[PDB]
Amino acid sequence: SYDKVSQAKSIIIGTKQTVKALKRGSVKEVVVAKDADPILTSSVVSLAEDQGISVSMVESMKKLGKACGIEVGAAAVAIIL
RNA sequence: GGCUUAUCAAGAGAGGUGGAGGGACUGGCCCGAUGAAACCCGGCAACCACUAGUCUAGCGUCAGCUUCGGCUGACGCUAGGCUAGUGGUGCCAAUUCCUGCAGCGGAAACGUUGAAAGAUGAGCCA
Ligand SMILES: C[S@@+](CC[C@H](N)C(=O)[O-])C[C@H]1O[C@@H](n2cnc3c(N)ncnc32)[C@H](O)[C@@H]1O
Ligand SMILES: [Mg+2]
Ligand SMILES: [Mg+2]
Ligand SMILES: [Mg+2]
Ligand SMILES: [Mg+2]
Ligand SMILES: [Mg+2]
Ligand SMILES: [Mg+2]
Ligand SMILES: [Mg+2]
Ligand SMILES: [Mg+2]
Ligand SMILES: [Mg+2]
Ligand SMILES: [Mg+2]
Ligand SMILES: [Mg+2]
Ligand SMILES: [Mg+2]
Ligand SMILES: [Mg+2]
Repeated sequence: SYDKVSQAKSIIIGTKQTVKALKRGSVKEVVVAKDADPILTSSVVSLAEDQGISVSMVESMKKLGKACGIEVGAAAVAIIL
């Protein structure tokens, strides 16, 4: 649901900075795009699942970025709340 | 900050940190969360100073040679070029990424001349 993202108050964009947000429990939910390189995605589904944080999935990384205000596409987005 | 001048069609880490924009302006078109700027490391390059080493020439002192005018050698100095380090910069996607004023070749794509406007160094002025 790109809506949940386009509606979220605060959020982090991109894999690196998200994994970093997961590493401090500030994250409420995590959205990751299927079409993105798996080596990059599974990186977050693991840290996410292992922590017991909900993980949602969206078809495109180019639409995900659009939902964040970025103009280039994001592999994953953390929702800080 | 400005003026003068030189250069700008090559080269340079799938890097660390970092977090949202960058490519001067211009109209584009590129680059960016698969990570922009900045900082650091690393590299390219050789513009300024210095340090050597190297080559060249004139010159000198000694030394051989002399087909006797003159060559050759070491060494020293002066001068210059090259390379290698220091220190100072600069630079590390797309020709100065393309257009910006005026032309050139070509059938077009494309290539290209000079400016304009920038960028960097050096020397002055602030
Ligand atoms: C295009 S500009 C800038 C070049 C840039 N610094 C480079 O290394 O690619 C060319 C001028 O930069 C100056 N410059 C300063 N540092 C330089 C360097 N390391 N290598 C070449 N040029 C340099 C020179 O005066 C030269 O004429
Ligand atoms: Mg100023
Ligand atoms: Mg000016
Ligand atoms: Mg030219
Ligand atoms: Mg980088
Ligand atoms: Mg911040
Ligand atoms: Mg990074
Ligand atoms: Mg050499
Ligand atoms: Mg680099
Ligand atoms: Mg024209
Ligand atoms: Mg013509
Ligand atoms: Mg056309
Ligand atoms: Mg043209
Ligand atoms: Mg000019």
